Amino acid sequence: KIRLYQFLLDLLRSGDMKDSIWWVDKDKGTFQFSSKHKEALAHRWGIQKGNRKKMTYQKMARALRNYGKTGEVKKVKKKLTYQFSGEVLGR
DNA sequence: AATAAATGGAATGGGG
DNA sequence: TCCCCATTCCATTTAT
Repeated sequence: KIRLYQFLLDLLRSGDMKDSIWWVDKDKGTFQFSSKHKEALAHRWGIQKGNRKKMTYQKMARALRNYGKTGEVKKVKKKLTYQFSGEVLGR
């Protein structure tokens, strides 16, 4: 099964949900979600995973928070903005 | 207040 | 057994 950070990186690479997520500074790996259109992206994550309940942005962001310590994704001090690690970006 | 976002502990569920 | 990689639930705090 695909990991959440890889799902998000793949979306950014494909441009399939450009109104829900975008690079802010792609060289640094910073990206941001749409305030108004993030829920459609969260729904897609839950469906891809086959989860029991409907996925929400809040639950997706709760999973993103768990990457902070291991480092794959960190929260940036702007709203709805995160940053991939260099290791994630290279792979 | 209404609306949104953030913080994050804890219980529960996946697939080895 | 017990870690992986989340998902789900819930209470609380901050937004300037």
